[PDB]
Amino acid sequence: AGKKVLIVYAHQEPKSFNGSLKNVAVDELSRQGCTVTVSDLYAMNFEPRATDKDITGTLSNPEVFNYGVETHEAYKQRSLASDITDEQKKVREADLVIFQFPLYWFSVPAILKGWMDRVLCQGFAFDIPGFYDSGLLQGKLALLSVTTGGTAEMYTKTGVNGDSRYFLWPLQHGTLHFCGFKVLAPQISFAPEIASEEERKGMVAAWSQRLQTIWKEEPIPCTAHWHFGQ
Amino acid sequence: AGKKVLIVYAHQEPKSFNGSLKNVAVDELSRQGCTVTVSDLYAMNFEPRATDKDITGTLSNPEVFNYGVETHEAYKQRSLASDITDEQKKVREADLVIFQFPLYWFSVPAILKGWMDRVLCQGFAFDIPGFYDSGLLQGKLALLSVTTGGTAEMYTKTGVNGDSRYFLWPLQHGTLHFCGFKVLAPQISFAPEIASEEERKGMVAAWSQRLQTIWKEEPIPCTAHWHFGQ
Ligand SMILES: Cc1cc2nc3c(=O)[nH]c(=O)nc-3n(C[C@H](O)[C@H](O)[C@H](O)COP(=O)(O)OP(=O)(O)OC[C@H]3O[C@@H](n4cnc5c(N)ncnc54)[C@H](O)[C@@H]3O)c2cc1C
Ligand SMILES: Cc1cc2nc3c(=O)[nH]c(=O)nc-3n(C[C@H](O)[C@H](O)[C@H](O)COP(=O)(O)OP(=O)(O)OC[C@H]3O[C@@H](n4cnc5c(N)ncnc54)[C@H](O)[C@@H]3O)c2cc1C
Ligand SMILES: COc1cccc2c1C(=O)c1c(O)c3c(c(O)c1C2=O)C[C@@](O)(C(=O)CO)C[C@@H]3O[C@H]1C[C@H](N)[C@H](O)[C@H](C)O1
Ligand SMILES: COc1cccc2c1C(=O)c1c(O)c3c(c(O)c1C2=O)C[C@@](O)(C(=O)CO)C[C@@H]3O[C@H]1C[C@H](N)[C@H](O)[C@H](C)O1
Ligand SMILES: [Zn+2]
Ligand SMILES: [Zn+2]
Repeated sequence: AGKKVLIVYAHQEPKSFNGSLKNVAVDELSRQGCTVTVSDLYAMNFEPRATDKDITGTLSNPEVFNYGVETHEAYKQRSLASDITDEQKKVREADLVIFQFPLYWFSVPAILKGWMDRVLCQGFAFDIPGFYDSGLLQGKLALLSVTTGGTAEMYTKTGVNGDSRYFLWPLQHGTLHFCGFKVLAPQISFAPEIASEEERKGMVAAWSQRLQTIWKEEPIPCTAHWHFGQ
Repeated sequence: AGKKVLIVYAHQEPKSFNGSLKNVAVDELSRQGCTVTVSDLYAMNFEPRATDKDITGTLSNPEVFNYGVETHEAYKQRSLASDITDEQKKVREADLVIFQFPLYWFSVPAILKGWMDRVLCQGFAFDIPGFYDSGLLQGKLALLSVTTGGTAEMYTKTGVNGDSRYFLWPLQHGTLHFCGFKVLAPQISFAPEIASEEERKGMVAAWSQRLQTIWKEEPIPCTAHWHFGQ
């Protein structure tokens, strides 16, 4: 069990709850002897915008810019911007990719959305054909570790926000599964801002605890039924 | 009449199918006598990252940075960065906000995600109280005009991508409904890229044609049931 983990981390403040979850991941995975890398997006001033700056070569059509076409061709030619290919190396080497982030509008913060848009390009993360179970990152695991303002009860079928799993669909299925990841069950730390000090440490320790045995876990069945029920 | 429309547009290429949909909207709504404003995020090099540059002057806590709180206060205290307040003014004035974008990872392109993250701050778009039915943008309509790479066949309950309504939930319900918008039926232009000019013109025309009677429309019931039910 010599494993490589990439944590893609998206919080502005090292002393945040997200920051603590990120750090206990690094501590506990390091302790196990795993190889660990963190992409700290805000600290890298990570570029989120999909633009023609992401290709440095001769464009396939320089008069009508098609991001998807130009990045696919640029990946094959190796003329992608280097901040993109630096992240791809990290992914390629990883056995597990953990995403650590606060929920922003039922989704990831824009800086991490940009990571997904720019890094997971055609040719690297998927092809046509070559997606979902035939996606190019098959054999890798991914895991969303999410924090929320709202409560667990708010994130139920009958609660105001609907079930937590509803908002996971575009990320777990439309992105990770599409790229061929197997998806481990999400870690959702609900409403730490509201929680007591003891409840906070508890949530942190539950994460650290889960990580002790993460390599023994099976992935979820990443299906409409899992996310939405019958 | 005197209706005000903001189009928030997220495409790199003026000649794109998205560009054409935005321009038809400008043309037809202008023709009707509406007041029309376009936020061209890519042309504006719109900042998507939520950072402490979003607050001008001195922060409520320069030691430990909490984006939500710092921007809550800054809105209340009129100290938000001008790119944000410029956008908020456009929204405040609008009766209808149309979002025009290609689908990126079952969601909006990161640059548009950044607009939602940074522009729809606490105190402007929502508060305790005032969310969902009572959110601070009540009285306004919102409409998502999405283009996809995938076919309508794939975006069904049993198709590989699941029902298009599944990916609408975080946008329509978690974001737009949450802020008080009444949400018009989405405009989904499926797989323009592989369609014939005959079918493309048809999609553009349905859009122009739909815009003729947009102000007569009923909002969808923006419910978990509308999105996931039978
Ligand atoms: C733009 C935006 C959009 C948002 N959209 C949504 C949304 O759609 N849905 C939703 O539910 N929420 C939403 N939120 C709220 C957001 O998800 C939460 O504020 C976020 O998840 C909280 O995590 P945090 O790291 O920022 O918390 P923090 O405020 O950093 O943490 C809470 C407390 O934990 C303490 N702490 C830190 N380390 C430890 C430690 N190791 N042990 C114990 N305590 C510790 C911190 O000091 C802090 O007091 C949004 C917020 C923003 C800004
Ligand atoms: C990072 C990334 C992530 C993506 N994720 C997804 C995803 O999760 N799911 C998914 O389904 N797809 C996804 N896509 C694909 C994407 O949604 C489609 O490529 C996009 O919607 C195509 O729209 P467009 O405006 O760019 O098309 P274009 O290529 O610009 O347009 C299609 C054709 O219509 C022509 N046209 C333009 N104007 C007119 C007109 N007025 N009348 C007639 N014809 C006209 C254009 O010239 C062009 O030839 C992703 C793409 C990228 C780059
Ligand atoms: C755009 O963000 C959202 C979008 C959709 C839903 C939501 C949110 C959201 O931000 C959010 C919250 O921030 C919070 C909650 C929440 O449900 C949501 C959403 O559902 C739960 C909460 O309000 C309580 O439990 C109150 O007792 C605490 C928390 O607020 C935090 C953040 C601020 N510091 C706030 O002033 C208060 C002190 O606690
Ligand atoms: C990260 O993007 C995605 C994420 C999840 C699902 C999807 C996509 C996606 O991009 C996507 C597509 O781009 C395309 C399709 C699609 O289903 C998806 C997703 O489901 C359908 C398509 O392949 C055909 O209908 C061909 O007959 C055309 C189209 O391909 C685009 C790009 C190809 N390189 C080629 O240029 C083709 C003409 O258009
Ligand atoms: Zn899946
Ligand atoms: Zn709703």
